[PDB]
Amino acid sequence: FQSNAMELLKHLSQRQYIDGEWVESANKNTRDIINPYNQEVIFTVSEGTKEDAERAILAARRAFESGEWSQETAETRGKKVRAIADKIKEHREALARLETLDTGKTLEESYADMDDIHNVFMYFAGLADKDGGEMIDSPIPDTESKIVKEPVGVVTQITPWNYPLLQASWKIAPALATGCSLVMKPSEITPLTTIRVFELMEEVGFPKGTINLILGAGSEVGDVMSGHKEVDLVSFTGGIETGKHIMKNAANNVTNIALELGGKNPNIIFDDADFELAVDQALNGGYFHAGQVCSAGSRILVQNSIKDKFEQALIDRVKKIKLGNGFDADTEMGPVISTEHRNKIESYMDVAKAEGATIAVGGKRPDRDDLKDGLFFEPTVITNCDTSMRIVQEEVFGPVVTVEGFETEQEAIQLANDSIYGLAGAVFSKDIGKAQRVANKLKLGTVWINDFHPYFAQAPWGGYKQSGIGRELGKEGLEEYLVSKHILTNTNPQLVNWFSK
Amino acid sequence: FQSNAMELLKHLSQRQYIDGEWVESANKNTRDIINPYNQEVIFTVSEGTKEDAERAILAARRAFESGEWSQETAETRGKKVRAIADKIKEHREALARLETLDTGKTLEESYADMDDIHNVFMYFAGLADKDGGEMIDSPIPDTESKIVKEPVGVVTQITPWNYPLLQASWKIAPALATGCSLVMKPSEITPLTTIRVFELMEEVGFPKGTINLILGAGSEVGDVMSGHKEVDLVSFTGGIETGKHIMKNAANNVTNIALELGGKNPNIIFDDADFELAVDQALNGGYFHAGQVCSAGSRILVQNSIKDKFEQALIDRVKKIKLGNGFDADTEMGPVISTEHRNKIESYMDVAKAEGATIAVGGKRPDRDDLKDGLFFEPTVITNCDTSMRIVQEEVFGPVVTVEGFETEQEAIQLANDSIYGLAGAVFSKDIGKAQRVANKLKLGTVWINDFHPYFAQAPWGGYKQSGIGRELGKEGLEEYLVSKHILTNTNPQLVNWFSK
Amino acid sequence: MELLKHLSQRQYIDGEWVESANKNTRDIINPYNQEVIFTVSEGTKEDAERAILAARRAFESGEWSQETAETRGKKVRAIADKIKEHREALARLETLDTGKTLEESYADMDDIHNVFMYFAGLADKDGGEMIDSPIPDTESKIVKEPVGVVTQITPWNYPLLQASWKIAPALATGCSLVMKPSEITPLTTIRVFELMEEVGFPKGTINLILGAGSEVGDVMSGHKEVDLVSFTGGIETGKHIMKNAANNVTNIALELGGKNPNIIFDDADFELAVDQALNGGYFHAGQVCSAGSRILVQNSIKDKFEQALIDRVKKIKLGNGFDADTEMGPVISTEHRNKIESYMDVAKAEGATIAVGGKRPDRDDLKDGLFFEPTVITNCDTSMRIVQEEVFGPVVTVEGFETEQEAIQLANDSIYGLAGAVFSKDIGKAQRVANKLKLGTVWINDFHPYFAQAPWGGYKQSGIGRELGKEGLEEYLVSKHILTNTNPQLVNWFSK
Amino acid sequence: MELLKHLSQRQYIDGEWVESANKNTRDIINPYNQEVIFTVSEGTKEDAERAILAARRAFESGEWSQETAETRGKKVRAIADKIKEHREALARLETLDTGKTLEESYADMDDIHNVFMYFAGLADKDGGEMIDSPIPDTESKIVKEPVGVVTQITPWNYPLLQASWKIAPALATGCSLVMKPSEITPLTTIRVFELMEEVGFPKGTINLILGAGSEVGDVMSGHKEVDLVSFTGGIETGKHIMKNAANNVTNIALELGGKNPNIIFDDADFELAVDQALNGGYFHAGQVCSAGSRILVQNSIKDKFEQALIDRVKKIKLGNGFDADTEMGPVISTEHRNKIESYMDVAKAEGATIAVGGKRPDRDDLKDGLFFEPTVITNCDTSMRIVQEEVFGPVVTVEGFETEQEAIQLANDSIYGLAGAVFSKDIGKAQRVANKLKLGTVWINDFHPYFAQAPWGGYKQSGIGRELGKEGLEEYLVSKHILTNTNPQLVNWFSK
Ligand code: NA
Ligand code: NA
Ligand code: NA
Ligand code: NA
Ligand code: NA
Ligand code: NA
Ligand code: NA
Ligand code: NA
Repeated sequence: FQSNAMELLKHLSQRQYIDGEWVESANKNTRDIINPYNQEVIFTVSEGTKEDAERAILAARRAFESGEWSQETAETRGKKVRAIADKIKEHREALARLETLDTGKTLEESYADMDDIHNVFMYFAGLADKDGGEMIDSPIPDTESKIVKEPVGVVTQITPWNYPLLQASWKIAPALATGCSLVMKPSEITPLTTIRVFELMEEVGFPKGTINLILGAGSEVGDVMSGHKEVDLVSFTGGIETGKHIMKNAANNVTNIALELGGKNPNIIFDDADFELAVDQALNGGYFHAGQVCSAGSRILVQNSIKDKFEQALIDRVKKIKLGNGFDADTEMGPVISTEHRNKIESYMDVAKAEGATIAVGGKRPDRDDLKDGLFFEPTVITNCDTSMRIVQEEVFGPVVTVEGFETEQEAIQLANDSIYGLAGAVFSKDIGKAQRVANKLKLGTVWINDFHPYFAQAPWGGYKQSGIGRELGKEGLEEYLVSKHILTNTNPQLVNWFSK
Repeated sequence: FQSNAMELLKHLSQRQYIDGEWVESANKNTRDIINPYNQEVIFTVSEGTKEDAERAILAARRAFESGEWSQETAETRGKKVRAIADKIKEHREALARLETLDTGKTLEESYADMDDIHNVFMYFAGLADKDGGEMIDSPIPDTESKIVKEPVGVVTQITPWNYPLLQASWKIAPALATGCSLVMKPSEITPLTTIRVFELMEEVGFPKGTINLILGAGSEVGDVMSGHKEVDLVSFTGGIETGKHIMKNAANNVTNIALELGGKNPNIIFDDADFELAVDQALNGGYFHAGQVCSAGSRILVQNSIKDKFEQALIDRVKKIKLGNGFDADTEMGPVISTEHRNKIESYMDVAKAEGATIAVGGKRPDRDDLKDGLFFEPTVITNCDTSMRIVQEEVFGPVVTVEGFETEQEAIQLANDSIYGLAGAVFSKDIGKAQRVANKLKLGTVWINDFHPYFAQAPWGGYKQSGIGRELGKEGLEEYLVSKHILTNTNPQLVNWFSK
Repeated sequence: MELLKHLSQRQYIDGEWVESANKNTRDIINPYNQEVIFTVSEGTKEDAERAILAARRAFESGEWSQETAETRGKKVRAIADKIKEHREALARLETLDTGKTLEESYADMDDIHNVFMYFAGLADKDGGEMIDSPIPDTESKIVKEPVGVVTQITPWNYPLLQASWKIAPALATGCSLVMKPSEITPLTTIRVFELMEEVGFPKGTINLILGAGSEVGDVMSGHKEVDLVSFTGGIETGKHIMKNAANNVTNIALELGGKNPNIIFDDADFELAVDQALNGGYFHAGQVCSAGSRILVQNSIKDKFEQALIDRVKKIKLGNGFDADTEMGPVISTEHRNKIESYMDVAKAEGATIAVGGKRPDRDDLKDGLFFEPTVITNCDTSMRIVQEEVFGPVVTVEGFETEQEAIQLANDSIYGLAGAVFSKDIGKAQRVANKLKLGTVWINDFHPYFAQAPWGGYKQSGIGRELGKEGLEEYLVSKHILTNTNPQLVNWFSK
Repeated sequence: MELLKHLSQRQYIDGEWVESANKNTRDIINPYNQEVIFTVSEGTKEDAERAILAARRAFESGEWSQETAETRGKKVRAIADKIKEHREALARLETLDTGKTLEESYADMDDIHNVFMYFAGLADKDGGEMIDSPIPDTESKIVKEPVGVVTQITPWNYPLLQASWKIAPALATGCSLVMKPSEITPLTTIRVFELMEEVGFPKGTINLILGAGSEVGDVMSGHKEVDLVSFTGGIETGKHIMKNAANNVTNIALELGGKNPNIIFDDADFELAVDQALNGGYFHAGQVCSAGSRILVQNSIKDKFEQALIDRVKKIKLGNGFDADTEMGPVISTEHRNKIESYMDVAKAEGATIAVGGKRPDRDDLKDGLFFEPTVITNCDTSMRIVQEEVFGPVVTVEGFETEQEAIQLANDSIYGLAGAVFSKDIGKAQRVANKLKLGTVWINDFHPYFAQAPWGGYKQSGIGRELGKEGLEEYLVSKHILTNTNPQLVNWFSK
């Protein structure tokens, strides 16, 4: 099943890309990369050092100052970003396969990511030359005032394992479109598609040092990427505790930060929702990508009048979800990403039971022989819980949902907002007026009305509260990579003569 | 001279303003406030505790959630902000006097601040109802996509002693215009105008808890203001080390931060500049507000061909600068702000000499009997220095300039950018083309061509590098107080049927 | 009424109150009783020519055009405060001149205050753009400048309101203007010009021409020094104005009213729909731009709806706008009332039914005024002239529809495209309908609202351009692309 | 030239290549030698009527108008790539039809590629706005919709370039269009329509009408189903078009050329100014929209400047646009050349001096073509018809000025307002001048540049509206304010 993807690795680079060259780690260290479907070592790549990271940041600064890219016309930068987009489409099949091999998600999930990635690059390619800044009506006579937008500078970018190429395209596109130099480091356990995308960008051609790729989770590599004085912006997508640590580091040089740290996304279902649609979308929110996608709906809030019927209907569908190899077209859910992540998920099951919650279905590794070698976990539904519980307040980022009941509209909103997170959520009801009222009160970066999962390049994505700082995608996403400069010219300068002559 | 201002204090409140009430500190502690012209204790105000700060933040959260202000129409919020602006103008004389009394700057400097403050409020009042968000052309058929702008939420705001009411208006105006609730804490040594502005805002009328005022530098008050979980944005203007500490704290709850930490602002003078203008503006950049204003030009870069002549002409003017009471119309420069700040300035003079720099004039406290009781420091020019020196790389924020020579345009730019700062700077030359080239290469939030000092509400202000994060003033400043929410409605929802039925 | 003893009677040209160049005057009438209440100057085309040339001179001097946007904003705001300050008197004068109820005039005054305040705050918010030039070593900018000299012609229904929509952005942007209100309703406009002089503007920046003199209209639309002609009024006059503006390739902005549909589905809040159908049809005797004369109601509830509407129409209280009990005043003039009567003759000839009203009220206290009964025409169809043509009177037609699709097809079957409503508790549907209607403004479960924050204007024959909002400000600006080559090199295309 | 054996000869209406309804045709000429090179259909007003009704039907079906903006963008991009792909052939065909040098045609092709690519990227970037409503419990939005059906008339100087300026935004926004190129220069337009069919659009979304048939122009400007008429060409035709559009209150966008000043101060880079004065006057034989026929030079260097310019003008190499040595081709047609000759007769009658040129070249190889010598007219003034009127030919006038102020006053003394330049090493001054010029585009130390990223169009009689940039996109959109009352309450104004 996976052997065609295994073939691709025969030609994939194993090294870092620093300052126009594929290089090993300064100490020759390496890391084994695994396929989560069978836990087999499938590739070995360089494990970079903090000096490698250092050298990349300084190369990115040197290229920035040269102006080769930063002072290129916006139109031409747009054409190059478009050329990356065209590469993604041209190598769509291989890229989708490489992503399924590395992360375990189904091939159709990977193809959908490859479509999004193409559109992300294409969107930024188009936006690149559309806004150079503003002319201001100066309140001072005989002055000309303008705001010019410049690339922010050297940017470090840390991407997560869920999921590599898609989140990388969110950061890379705007950075290249605006003229920044970047240093990217993907998750130590999933570097395959990122290494491939760097090979393709190298084919498109960028001046030396504009793009650099650091691999691994080496000692203090993160520190250097978040704390180096030549960095102007650190953009991190991943876990909350690392995110916080990254921000503390960025403070040492008063460096701009952008964070996206996941969330406990609510899926609110009223008793006047289209029922079968809500059940369908509750499965999709809970179990696409094994519940590991950023948009996952792990917190179901359902109105008390239909709660029992919704629970039975959901549980009945969950038992039919097909687990298996992501390359097998019959598979509906692949495995979770690592031993460590599967272990955290298991332990949250113990906490659930101990707290009084009911594991209504799932909650364990599956039996079947073809899944035994893999990092599989059964899709899980947890009932009879409430907001005071750890399993409701803490995000597990696995194929697991909790179900809480609510009596009124006001209670739904209150419960949905009762979390430290604020990334995304949905409201299901045929009463659109009501759904709009709810949407307006939810503290969430994105709200879906009668849908679940949609994100796209045209609109910004990001969190309120502990889910993040800043936005990716849209004009706002482009803005994270820009800095504003006010240039004021006194066209008729006269002596002030404040001080005695 | 100062007795009319002393009269105003007879009716000024001495307390904090928390949740619609003027209150003492929870432990009844107080702090003596000084006039830097004579070091006399002129007022005693409450010294708040961390619990006071806590209570204000929670009151601000409660008011935010009630919607009284946050859900008010933008137009009406604009009218109230306009009403504050009108108060400032109506009480312009008293406010200017109170500011000269507290900070020591000349009365004309204070009147100019009062004009700026009126225009800041008036600008935000006008901008308040001009942008509600965007409609997006959704890439998904039968979806409606919109971005709605909401107030960011609870905001804490820490203002500096240089200078109180002006920097406070930069933060307050956009916060009220967008519908946020705020908690402000001015510098412990200059709370007078801030207390007055709160009395005036109370007259305009805001729902209980929308605005709160905390006084002092109490134990952990800053920590609570920067680290409390109910805060959505911390905005701090002040010293670099406190700024960094504030950001590290804000990270504990992944809270948005906005910082403005001063700079080492360059004033580049070419040999084809209008000479007398450049000398005049070099004095203004170096010595307005005793060199303590955010826009101060402490780093003069002058072309080698006119360096000796520029130095003599500058030194000759510096000896004529009139020091004195800020209420005496003859005064051209008042005192520095505190014993501590004057001490730091003295010690930088020792470091200058030890490093080999020449104190060409000034560098000490003045003799005169009418200045003896005050915190006066002579306007100072430091020659024969270079970029490698601490006195050139570190900002003193006093009435002191350094003079370095440069041979070429390329050297001017290089030297000007050779600092950890990036707030503001100027270029003087009759060759406008050249001045534009230089302006485009300087890493600075604001660049003046043939001028020095101008900031205004219509344009954003803030720093590159260690001078800050974010912007104040302009549409950008308003944006710091807003959060974006993507609402996506599927107008024709259909079952996805990904999972087996 | 005492107000009139202090009000000027002259034109305002180049900083001076002046009579007509031939001393001609015109009598102004109170439609409530047809009494002459004031006499004002009736300008000549030479007066109009003189104001245009003055506006142009002031514009060129730069005193207003080169003033800082912030300061222009502060003066527009001072005008707004003067409106609020003189709110009562202004309301009374509008009611005297136009006949609408005192309450209608108060609401106008509140709107006018907000219109001026909106543009005052917008004045200094956009100077243009910096462009990222595709040519290396070039700087590219777009500067927004005031469009220049602007002529403004306002209608009689909301004289002061429509005036503020034009005056506010013109002043905010730095243009010089020449305004001419409806010849039958100049009072509040004269008064607002007094208020403006109190604020103080450079000579020629604002000018007021009065009347309907011979070729005054033509000079305002066809003079070569005009950069923009802004007209709100009748479609025939509008077309003529645009043809004239064409002689100098002059920018035009037109608002020509419309045949505005009121769509009522059977799942609408029934009582609400009846209430809003009345409001749509009869606020200001149906002479307001946002009036909903074309009612479309779903067949399932058509009979119930017609009966309820008609029963309510019979209770509408006609009377003096100054009396607290009046719910609808008289129509504006003899000619307009005659037009409304002609339109009733067309309805009859086409075979429609006058379910109620259709004539002048009989009552004694109403005898002397220009009153017309609120009227409902039933049993008509889209092919009839009374459905296709707008009368701008206290009259509504009622047609039925079977489906959503049929309601859209009928509502879009007219030459107009200004505004309309959809009433339905199914918000999903109301939105589908609103996205398909060719109207500048669509209301979902409401009727009439307009405000400074959002643009207003028509698709199709209801206009060209927009007023209010940022788009409204933009009619008064022009873009200039200044491109600077920072490293100019010889091209050497032609042999040396 | 071989290219022509494969090129269509018909119109393109409602997804089909069709002849004229009366089978009439017209002969197309190569201005280099006046040979008939192709024969195409000559449409009737009925054909035009049919395309409009087809564009309207397709627009209403929603196949293109309701397609996602992102997908519309991708198809506009595929058109752009087809331009680059067929760059050589297209350049050769433009040169064949218009006579300009192969190098001029290549630059056009590069520009056209960038125009399409710009709008392709702009398509999905702005859907409208959310408004913060001043009314509580209301949601207010402004949705931007395609304007509808658009008629587009392009000129003969840059047929394909001017076509791309109109086609690109129309397609990007979702409009349906009907285009009619200049009757004497249809070749590249026909070819671009073939390219578009290869990309594939819904039937009726694009339509091509050919010729100058009787009342074809009038139907394109006056038909009631048109929402926007976009015309680039002569000022008289433009005015007539606007008067016609007025009959249905139709939006107009006009670009009518101009009398573009080239201002040369005595502190300009002298050699640069001479070089750019030549370029401004004689690129495309001075028939391009951005041509600088009116030279204003400071008196201090006027004599030196005139002599240098004239000496260079004598060396300009006229010839076949396909030969690498040619620097200027022939003028477009017999009529236009005759107009240029008439204008030389006016210069003489007014007493001006033909310093050089002013007639047809005498040489053998040029005998058969529509050649006109590059010409310089000296000793003229602003009061003369030759200074005030534009000929769009290879001719420039030279006038002197004493001061900055006098240069501004002279440059603005014309009925036009399209583009101009200022040359001076004193950038401060050049900027003062540029801010005072009433021109849509001002170049500082350059001449000619225009690009997709910035708007282009005229003040005064040079146009209404703008093309290129965001403002260009906006002519093809219309705003709709949808206001939703989320808590509707009865008003109860009328007694229950
Ligand atoms: Na892996
Ligand atoms: Na946050
Ligand atoms: Na003090
Ligand atoms: Na920074
Ligand atoms: Na009516
Ligand atoms: Na129209
Ligand atoms: Na010409
Ligand atoms: Na015009």
